[PDB]
Amino acid sequence: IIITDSPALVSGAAETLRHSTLGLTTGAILIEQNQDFDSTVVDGTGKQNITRQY
Amino acid sequence: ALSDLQVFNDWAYKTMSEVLDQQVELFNGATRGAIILRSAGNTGDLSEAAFWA
Amino acid sequence: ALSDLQVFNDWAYKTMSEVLDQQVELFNGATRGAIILRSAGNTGDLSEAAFWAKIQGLVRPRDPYSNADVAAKDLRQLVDNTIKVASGTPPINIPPSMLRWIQKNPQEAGAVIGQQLAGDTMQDMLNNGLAAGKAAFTAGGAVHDISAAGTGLMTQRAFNAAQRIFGDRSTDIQVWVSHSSPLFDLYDNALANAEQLYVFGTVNVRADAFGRPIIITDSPALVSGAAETLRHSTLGLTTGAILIEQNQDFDSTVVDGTGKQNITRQYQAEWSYNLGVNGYAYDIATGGKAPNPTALATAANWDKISTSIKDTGGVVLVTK
Repeated sequence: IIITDSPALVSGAAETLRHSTLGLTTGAILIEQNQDFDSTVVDGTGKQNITRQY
Repeated sequence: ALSDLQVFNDWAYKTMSEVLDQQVELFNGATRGAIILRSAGNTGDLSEAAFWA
Repeated sequence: ALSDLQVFNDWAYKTMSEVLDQQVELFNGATRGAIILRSAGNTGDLSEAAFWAKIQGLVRPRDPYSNADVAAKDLRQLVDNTIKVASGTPPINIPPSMLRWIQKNPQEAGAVIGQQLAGDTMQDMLNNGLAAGKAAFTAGGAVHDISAAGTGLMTQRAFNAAQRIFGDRSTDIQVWVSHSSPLFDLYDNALANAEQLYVFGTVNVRADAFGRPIIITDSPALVSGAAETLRHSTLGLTTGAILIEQNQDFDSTVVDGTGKQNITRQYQAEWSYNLGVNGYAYDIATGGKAPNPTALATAANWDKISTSIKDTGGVVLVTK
């Protein structure tokens, strides 16, 4: 019984609180990471302080 | 008199940070292959595969 | 030459640009250690320092032929702080186009900005330190106003009256930071009359009758008002009277932009200096003037913890 605190497995609250346990076969869920990461850091000018964002 | 003194208190900044709160090791062997985690990059929004009915 | 030949007036681009127009060389030796420019890293809005307090009556007359009970005494510790003043540079349009047009590199523009800032940065530090100086000295009560007295113009006598506050610390006084205007009025008076008759006129090229050199500067921190309300301020700083701990937190950015005829490039710089210890033991009241000062927060809200006014270093002289 794999255990994880996943929000996808809880809904409702108090009397409406329900829990979903899913039993999987081999290869039931496939996540193919597209290895396509795009990261950038942009700075800014014209403010009391330099503005850097991620 | 300690009261007549100026008490300073150790100040510091931990170099680490909280990263998560949920066990997310649920891939491949972790799920006996139930949830597969591959690094397969594919083109377009859909990767369809037709099979005989 | 002549019309037949062609004259080509030669030309050049000067590497050195105009830096400043105000005397800002008032640091360390230039001011006899009155104002100290130090480089250190300070964390937080300010930096506190706790020094043990002086014990009053620490030495007592002793009688070997007697043994009477002597009152006990306790130790105390005073704490002075050092506020952090932040200064920045507005966006500077530095498009590469203009540089390339006259065959120059944008780097050259960056170097010019840096060489102008070098002087403008020390100017702000000095002006703010001078403003904090008057504020701390007004708060401490070491003020002498001759403006109401007679013409209110500065005289050699004013120096003695101002230094009188520090009885034995009068000699410890290093220089007399003042404005150019009151200095001219001082000499004008002596040059007009009573030179080597009432006052020691032009005792030195620019010093007081006690030898302390007078370092004049066109600092706004030393002029307040106009016409009849115009008043001048002269600081009799002692050694270590002012301390400028320039924090090594200088930052800068080069943000270029598109969407225009030519690449729009800008330059913004930011830095901070722990300006504090405005006197042996003067503590700025950050709680009453916010954590980050804006050169106006001081408002003479500095606190004095020194047991004696002589301990604290620096006196303010106010003249018309």
